[PDB]
Amino acid sequence: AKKVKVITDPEVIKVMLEDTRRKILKLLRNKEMTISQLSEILGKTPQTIYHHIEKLKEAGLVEVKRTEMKGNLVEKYYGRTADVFYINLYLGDEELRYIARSRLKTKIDIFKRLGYQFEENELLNIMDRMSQKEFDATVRISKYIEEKEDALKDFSNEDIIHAIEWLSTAELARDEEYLELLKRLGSILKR
Amino acid sequence: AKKVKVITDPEVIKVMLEDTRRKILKLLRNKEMTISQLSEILGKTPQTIYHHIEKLKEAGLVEVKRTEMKGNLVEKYYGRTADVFYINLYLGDEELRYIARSRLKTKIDIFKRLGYQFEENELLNIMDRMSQKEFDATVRISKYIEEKEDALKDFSNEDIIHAIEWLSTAELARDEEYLELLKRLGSILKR
Repeated sequence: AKKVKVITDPEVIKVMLEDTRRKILKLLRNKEMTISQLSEILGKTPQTIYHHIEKLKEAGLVEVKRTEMKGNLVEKYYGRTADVFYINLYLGDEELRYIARSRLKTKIDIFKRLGYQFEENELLNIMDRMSQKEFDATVRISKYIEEKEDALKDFSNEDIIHAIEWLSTAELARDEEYLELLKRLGSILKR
Repeated sequence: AKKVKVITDPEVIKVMLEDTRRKILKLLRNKEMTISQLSEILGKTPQTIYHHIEKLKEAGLVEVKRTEMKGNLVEKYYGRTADVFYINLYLGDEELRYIARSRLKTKIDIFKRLGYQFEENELLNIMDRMSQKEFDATVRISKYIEEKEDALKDFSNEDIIHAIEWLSTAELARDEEYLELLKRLGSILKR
């Protein structure tokens, strides 16, 4: 809706994950901005930002909120189409699966690079299985939220987000498999 | 250091938690900015932002990175003193404890307000006990990070943050009490 949105379209998700588009989206939570504004904040040139915004626009993640004539240039003000986005990273898309596998592996680089000794295979498998469940659960409780927005009219987004965490964590605390995955992780990620 | 910092000074922490100061800090991760810039983004007037910056400055959370003469006004550019801050919310300070109790209670409002039926006491106690451990653990693995920054020279902060999550989660997966708290939460936060 407006406070919360769960994206399951793989294509759009793939668009959202772009490092910079994520940043644009993050910043847009403050207020609707122009390409010029984003650009001065993000450290990216207007041309580059103009394109990112186009992808975001088509992914339906942002829309023109109004168009202002700022001097000799008419700029469009962009806003997010929902205060918060939740993505289904494990909704059967192969490429999304590898993207997730990649992100998780990066982390695994960090581990070993921090003096963490382990068998990267059992480990990645656990990261993934745990993360798959964390995403499905967060997708689960936020779905319910999308339909209970009127009821939240009196709360900020930072708190809604944190609320979804708990609920999500409670959802997880009820999966025997999850607790097993959790423990293995305990055993695995030495130090 | 520069990539990561664990704050345990209660006073400064209390300063960081101010809704707007958090936002200023969040935004400063992008680039060092002036009071004028923050103000145009945050939707707060320059006078109000000038003061927040003062608290942040004295809390050592931000410093003047350089001073630029922008026309008829000489502005200071502010930067965070560390890419990421980690706070010890449960470091024995009474007021910090209640602050935490408050935040958690807000969430509990959300729950019941979302059709979640339960005994707010056993619940808050669990939120707190779980959260106390989550903070101590994140404080624990990030401490080690503060001392391993050279090794991370090749990683972004979003990934470091996510790395600390796992490690932190693994730390948690090894506390029998935590797993018990986790389960209770599962039982408690119905739906």
